[PDB]
Amino acid sequence: NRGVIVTGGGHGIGKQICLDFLEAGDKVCFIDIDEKRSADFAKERPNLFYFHGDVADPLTLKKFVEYAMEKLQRIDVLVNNACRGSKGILSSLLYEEFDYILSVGLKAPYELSRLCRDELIKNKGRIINIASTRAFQSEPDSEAYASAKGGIVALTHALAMSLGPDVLVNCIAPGWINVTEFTQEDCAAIPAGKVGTPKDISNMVLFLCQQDFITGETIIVDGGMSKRMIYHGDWNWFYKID
Amino acid sequence: MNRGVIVTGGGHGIGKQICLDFLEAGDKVCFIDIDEKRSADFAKERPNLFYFHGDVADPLTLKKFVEYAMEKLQRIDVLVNNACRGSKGILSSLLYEEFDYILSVGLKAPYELSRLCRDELIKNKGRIINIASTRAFQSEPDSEAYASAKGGIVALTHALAMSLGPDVLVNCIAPGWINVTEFTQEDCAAIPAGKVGTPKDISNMVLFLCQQDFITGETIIVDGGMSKRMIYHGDWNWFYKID
Amino acid sequence: NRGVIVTGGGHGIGKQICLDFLEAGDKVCFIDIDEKRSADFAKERPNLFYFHGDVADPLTLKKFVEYAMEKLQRIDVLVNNACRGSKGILSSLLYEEFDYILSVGLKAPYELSRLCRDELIKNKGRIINIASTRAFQSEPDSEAYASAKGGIVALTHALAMSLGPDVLVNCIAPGWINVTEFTQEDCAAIPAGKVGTPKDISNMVLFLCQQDFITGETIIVDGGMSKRMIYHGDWNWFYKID
Amino acid sequence: MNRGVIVTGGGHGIGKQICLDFLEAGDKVCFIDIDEKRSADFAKERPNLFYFHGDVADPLTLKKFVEYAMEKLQRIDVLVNNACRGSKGILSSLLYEEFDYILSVGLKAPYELSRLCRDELIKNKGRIINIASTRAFQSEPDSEAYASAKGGIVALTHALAMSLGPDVLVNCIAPGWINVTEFTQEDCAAIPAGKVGTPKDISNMVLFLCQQDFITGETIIVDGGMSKRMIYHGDWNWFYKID
Ligand code: NA
Ligand code: NA
Ligand code: NA
Ligand code: NA
Repeated sequence: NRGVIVTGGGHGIGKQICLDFLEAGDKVCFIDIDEKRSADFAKERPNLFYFHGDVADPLTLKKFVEYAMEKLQRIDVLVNNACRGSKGILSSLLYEEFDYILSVGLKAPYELSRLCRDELIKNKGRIINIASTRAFQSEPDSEAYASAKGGIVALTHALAMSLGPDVLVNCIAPGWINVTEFTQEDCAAIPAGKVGTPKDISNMVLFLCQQDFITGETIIVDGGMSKRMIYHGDWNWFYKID
Repeated sequence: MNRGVIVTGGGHGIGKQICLDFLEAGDKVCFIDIDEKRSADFAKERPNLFYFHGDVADPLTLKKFVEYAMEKLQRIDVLVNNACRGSKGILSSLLYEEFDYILSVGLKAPYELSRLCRDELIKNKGRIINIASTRAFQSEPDSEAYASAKGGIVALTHALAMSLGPDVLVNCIAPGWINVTEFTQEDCAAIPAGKVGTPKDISNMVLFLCQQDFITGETIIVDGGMSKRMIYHGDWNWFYKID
Repeated sequence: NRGVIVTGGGHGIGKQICLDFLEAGDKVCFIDIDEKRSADFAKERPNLFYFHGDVADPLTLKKFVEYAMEKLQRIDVLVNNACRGSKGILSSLLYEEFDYILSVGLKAPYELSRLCRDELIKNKGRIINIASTRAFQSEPDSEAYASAKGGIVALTHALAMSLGPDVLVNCIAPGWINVTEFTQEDCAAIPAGKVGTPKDISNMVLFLCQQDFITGETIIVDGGMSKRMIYHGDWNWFYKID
Repeated sequence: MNRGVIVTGGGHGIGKQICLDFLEAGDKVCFIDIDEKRSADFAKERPNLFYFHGDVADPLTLKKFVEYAMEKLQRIDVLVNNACRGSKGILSSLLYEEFDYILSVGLKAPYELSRLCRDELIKNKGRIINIASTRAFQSEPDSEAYASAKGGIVALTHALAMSLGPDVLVNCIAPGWINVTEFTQEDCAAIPAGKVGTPKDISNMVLFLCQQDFITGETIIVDGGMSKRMIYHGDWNWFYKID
């Protein structure tokens, strides 16, 4: 019986989150940059509404929220999900492209939260932000993605402290989620022994929305990878110089 | 049967609710607890709930408990390490032996029960859930013993996860203020979520984690947002008073 | 003997960092938005050069780096410091103003690092980012500041992983630093029993620049405040409903 | 005299270098260490350096050590808790008593020495520095005992800081790979900072922290960036090999 808005809803983790809310009995409105896949996803699913647009554009965010209000009539849950990867300093990623990554991954979650503020407060709703374990550890050439994801982890506790007790706000930080065959080493290198699936994330989204004593938190869902201490030559790991 | 579940501190509070939740889920549960009367009462006329009276501080008792559990459950799928005992610390000049006792119940017992159950949990592709506290990460004065045990169990969690993966997944929940026994308007309002926690908040998370297969090594804070609230005297409704 | 560039150098923490590097024997070029105070700071200090401009503007960042290269002839250390506070969601801080806070506090550190990349690599230099304990805990209405500071903490490890081993990159997260009389309660509430000073931060900046086995790290310098567990009615703390 | 400094594990490695650094700073240093020969040699013909032979695992020994230190130093200004002993864990089925012994040296000793020195440190407005490990925060397999002790000492750090502030400030350093005894090209390149750590990297941080007055309760990672490197098999030069 909830109205749920989801960003990045036409594929991967976002798609599975939309499906899981539909299955829970909710109505879902999602925004996504790819019209074809998104229209198809929504087709012949009467409680699933698609809005085509780029979350990088603030005016689009306002029109998206207006559209969702027209279709859902109420907003109980906002899920901020933005998958776009990027390069960084080793690629000399230009200022404008770094900024764009921030627009999609950090400005949009703020602005959608701001647009939906009163409605979520009134409905005693929930905000769920999807980050990444890249907020906390880095591979080389990841500056833009790292910056957006670190920012959304902090934004999560900021929003939680602003909007509590009426709105609870939490973050999930996925590791490697298959959104598209893997080698034996690919799977065995992860402590949990498998690659993640969008359902591992969506199960956590739905669970967190039903809790009432968790707010401000970021939960890591990465099969234990970030907790594995790795030194060259020890416990099956090796570094190669090119 | 479904799962065989062992729980420490099962006769009261959080441990009691975790036991009940696993029973409702269809499992068989064996718990250890230091208080015979309350625990025997809890298990009475509940055929899938078995009580073992003992102190987890004693390693011989831990071995006897696991043996008892295997007799009653015939399999062990989930181990829940829960130890509530609070203590004092350096301002109270808490003695060495008393500090050690808190470590025995809060840190040694979870390790030893994991070790005793190792092969069984691996065989059954089971789960270990450790209950810590937000006191692992921030402190009030005179909390050294509790802090040390809880910080230890948070680290033990990722150690066990790295040792026992992929067959056993191991995670930790760090509760804040959970009501285990009337609160003022300020009591509830001071917590960002605006309520005091309940044992169901924790047990719900235990049962959920046991069903996940891509979370291991993690500690999840369940404290109504309290640890995330920045607090400075005189700002945003908080004030410090000098005695 | 180092060339050091510092942002926000005309006041507060930035000012003290500039002074400490001058005292260490270095040449320092700083950017700052307030011409009068900054020109005065640089006056009759021949190894201290001031560049007036807004770090929010990428073209200004390029001209600043060009100016510093002309005056210093080499860049060994980059210190990213941006003090500007802001409101947040409870004030309904507009998208553009949230973005501006990100420009100064997150885009600028990236872009200056990018502009200085080759020079810092060549000189085996150091980047020091100044964040805040607000990256990790929040008061209400802090979304913009939280987002920028969380982003810079993550940017720190991203840059460290990209630029190691040649450039080491670390972050300091100050708590309450006096940059402008306090009550007995003000001071006693902080576990260390005092309010911080810009020298507490600058001492850490200079120390970190001399280390060679610390990279990617954020060090909290807040007198222990973030580590104090606080519940209403316990250990001398009290919450008041208005 | 200047400061009176007590250091555990002072006869070798990191502890040895910390002792030397305090001596060079003009202080008097008393250390305890389990190896009599190497420690007596270290103290020989260094009048401001005093050695006490003993096992920090023994609480009676800890009390005797502090008494000895007060006799030789006449004041205690700085306590440095350092304990290097590695151990095995659950995959080795490390027994209860051996797990406990690691806790005794790594977690109980720092608490008890802080307690024994409490009034003296408060009077002198002193410092406690705890040496942990990045193994408090991430794990390799079979590390349960070391992880538990190091996680415990990181939490103990903020507990002591909250108890003893504002008079005593208390901080922790978490070293990564420190050479305490020839490395391959891959050994050094795998670390983001491109070198193996040295005991001076740690001692420099100890002496620096003792001089700060607005840092307390904190753990600083000194590991060349290793814990911050995200590593996935097959990407960015790292590979996992199945036995
Ligand atoms: Na539809
Ligand atoms: Na029964
Ligand atoms: Na000048
Ligand atoms: Na001597």
